[PDB]
Amino acid sequence: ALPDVRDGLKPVHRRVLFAMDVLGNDWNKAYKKSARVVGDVIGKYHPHGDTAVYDTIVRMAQPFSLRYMLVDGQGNFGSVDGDSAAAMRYTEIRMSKIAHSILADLDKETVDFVPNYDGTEHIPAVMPTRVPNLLVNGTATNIPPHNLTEVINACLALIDNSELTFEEILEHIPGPDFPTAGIISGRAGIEEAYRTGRGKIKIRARASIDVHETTGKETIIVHELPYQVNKARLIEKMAELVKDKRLEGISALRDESDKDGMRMVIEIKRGEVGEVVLNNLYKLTQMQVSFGLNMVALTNGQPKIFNIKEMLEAFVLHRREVVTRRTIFELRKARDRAHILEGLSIALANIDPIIEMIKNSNNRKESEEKLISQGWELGDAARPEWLEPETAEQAKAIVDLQLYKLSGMEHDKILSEYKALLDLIAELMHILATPARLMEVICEELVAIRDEFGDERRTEIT
Amino acid sequence: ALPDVRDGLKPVHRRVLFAMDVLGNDWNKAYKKSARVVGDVIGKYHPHGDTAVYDTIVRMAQPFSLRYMLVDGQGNFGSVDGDSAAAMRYTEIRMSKIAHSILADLDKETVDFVPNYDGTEHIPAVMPTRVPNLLVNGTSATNIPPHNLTEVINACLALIDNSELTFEEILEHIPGPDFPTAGIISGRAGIEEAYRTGRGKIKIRARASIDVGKETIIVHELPYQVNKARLIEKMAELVKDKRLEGISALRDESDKDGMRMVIEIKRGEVGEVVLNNLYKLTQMQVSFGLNMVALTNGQPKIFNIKEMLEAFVLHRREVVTRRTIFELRKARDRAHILEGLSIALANIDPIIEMIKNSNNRKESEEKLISQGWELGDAARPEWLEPTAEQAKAIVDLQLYKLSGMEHDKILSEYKALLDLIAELMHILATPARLMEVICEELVAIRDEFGDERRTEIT
Repeated sequence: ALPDVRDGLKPVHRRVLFAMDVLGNDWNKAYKKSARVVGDVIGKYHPHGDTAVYDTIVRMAQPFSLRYMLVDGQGNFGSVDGDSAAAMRYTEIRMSKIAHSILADLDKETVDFVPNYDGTEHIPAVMPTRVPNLLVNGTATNIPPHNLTEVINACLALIDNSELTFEEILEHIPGPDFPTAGIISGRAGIEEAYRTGRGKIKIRARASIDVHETTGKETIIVHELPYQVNKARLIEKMAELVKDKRLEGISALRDESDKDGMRMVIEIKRGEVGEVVLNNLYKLTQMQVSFGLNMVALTNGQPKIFNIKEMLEAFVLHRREVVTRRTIFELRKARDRAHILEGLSIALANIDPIIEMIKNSNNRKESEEKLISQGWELGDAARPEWLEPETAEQAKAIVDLQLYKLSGMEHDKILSEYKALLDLIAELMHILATPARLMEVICEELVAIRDEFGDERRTEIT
Repeated sequence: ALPDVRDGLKPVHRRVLFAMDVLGNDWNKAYKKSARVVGDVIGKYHPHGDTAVYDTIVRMAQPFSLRYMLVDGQGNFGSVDGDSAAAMRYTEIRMSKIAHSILADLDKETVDFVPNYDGTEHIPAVMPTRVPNLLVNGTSATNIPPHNLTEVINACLALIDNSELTFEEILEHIPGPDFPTAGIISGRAGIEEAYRTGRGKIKIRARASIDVGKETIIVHELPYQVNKARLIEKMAELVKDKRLEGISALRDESDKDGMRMVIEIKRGEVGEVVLNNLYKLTQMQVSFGLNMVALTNGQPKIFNIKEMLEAFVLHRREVVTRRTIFELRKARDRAHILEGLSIALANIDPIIEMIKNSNNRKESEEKLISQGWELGDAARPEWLEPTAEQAKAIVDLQLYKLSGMEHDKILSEYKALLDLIAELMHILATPARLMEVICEELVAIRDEFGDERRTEIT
């Protein structure tokens, strides 16, 4: 499968995340065992028995895999050395802070829900992301990760001026940014893939030469490797090139890497040239690789090659749709709550005669009719739309009202809210009526996420 | 692992049934996909990418596996011919009726719960089973064969009327196992040795008839646990290598409604002798080693049948006593709220006024427990001095409850709850009255689930 261009996810990815959201498996709350989440996924959404689900969980918690993890996990989840994560019975998991911004407003009829494999539960067909995840974590296809700050910037620049040229896009996004860092060098390959959808670049490892102060001996220290390069396979390919005399000048190889940092160690035979050895390392091993940017995603059920402006367009169109649906929904809800409070405020303004008719009725069904059949004394854009020019719904709210509601501040609470709901409806319609207030809301959301999640660039571009 | 001697279940058995009960997968309601149950078990009570769980589920639903099925399934769950079940995403499940009887009163603090693999969830250590599942459904080391529910229940009634019940008297109610697959047992000594000791060996024959024109052997039922497909092919190998006598042909004409293995006899050469070399060279006859072991306080143990009935009845003594303690305590509290609700009513209009005249709910309450109203013993909760709680039930009572017949139902319930706590006391104080309730229960499952003996003992 291919991921959706709007939220950047594949079906299994959403099923996992939605499951964690339904479980209250939040970033503030206590970690839950991975098994638990795998259980609800298999149970309600991916009825299979594989390790697709677990692998998906594992992949989303690896900092060397995602430029912005979606899963905050504790325990053994593998390494750049390619070792495996421990069993689902032994890893703890929970959503990451940024993952919630991808699920924001799921409860406000923002995206279409579909039925699950048996028709007893439903799943969003797409996430209401405030984050341009597809570009940011990257993803036939081969889209590399990017920097959240740069992408939001392009997004803002794009809302302020839709005629944005590719050249301007590049001032904002100079190129990819891997979680793994490194150095990109294929500068025209970047623009190539941005205007076209297809390009090829060179990713190089970061390395420095130390000179031992007393022996003058040289050592090369590899700090950063290119995206996806297995560190241990790389030291093996290196040991080999030394064995076959295909790589001269090295007297010793060691990994001294940590849970805290990478430290590959390549000793330089006395007299040989550090720089030259480094240059030969870059020609014979995965110290250097090619990356083919081939940017395909599903737009409206179909594979498509995208240029970078289109990717930015898709994300922004999707934000217009989610914010619009969100506001439609909030306005319907506010009118329904306003209608019930109103019905309770005249009820509370004459609570004593209201007391009988409850006394004089022989069941609850019939109590109510004495309220829809007699007409009450007292003491518009806020009317629900399902509401006829003249109800049962209100009487349910009175007849089912708790005795303690007559209390002084309760009364005052059910009418400040009522009153506050009338400002809400007013505010809500401005936003829907006015294209500008709406884009303004979208712009504050983008600035908000850029503020909370924006970070430095990691990969250097030469 | 071994099964608990009280409910006859192993941890996963119990973990699976508890999941279905919690999930509302009742014998009554719509079938759920097995995968919904499997996933719940794995995530909440048994974290393994095994098939132990799905496997536990399929076995519980095979009429040929269990004498009294614990799961009612729809879809392909295998067959006596050895087919696999269909995948868990295609098969449907629900607890069988008798299953609710093994779980009855898990809601009334009858059994000790316990932490699951992490904290976060709790699960029963045993089921409050009104069914002696250990014997009735048996267990597979350990190797306890199934038995007839009607026979075991009677062995229990008898044990209740006389705890000096002899082994000899037990044999009259339970002459031996009763497999879901019928068949014929031979060798009574094995049965008596095993019942008295915990270890015995018996022989289990298929039931076949010989039709007398030549002769043909018709097999109607096979010994327990033998695969029909493996068997016919075994017979075919024997006749093809000429290691087995006068058989002109063999067909399996078994269908949805019953078994019919047919073996035709060459021409004379007599079927009574072919049947015999057939019992001797194939799974037409198999032997069964009774080894009745189970846990009791942890720790395996070899049990004699009397000890098994004693364990089950004793467990019923504990469950019912606790269930009654719970009901009594629960009925005192409920009755204490309804008596209040009744004094708030028929003294209402004034009550209205208090909540009226208060800037809060906590203060409405306080002026309920700072008044003595007007009106209009062994039924009182034990934390009650000679009420605040009753007034929480007032302050939060819904307006429509001041209605004519809502008014009559809190009063009716009150009264009816007074007779129930009285009955509840009679049972807790009188040992004999408690044993009556147990007998009433055994008779009840026996009348609903007891059935005809299937296996013949010779």
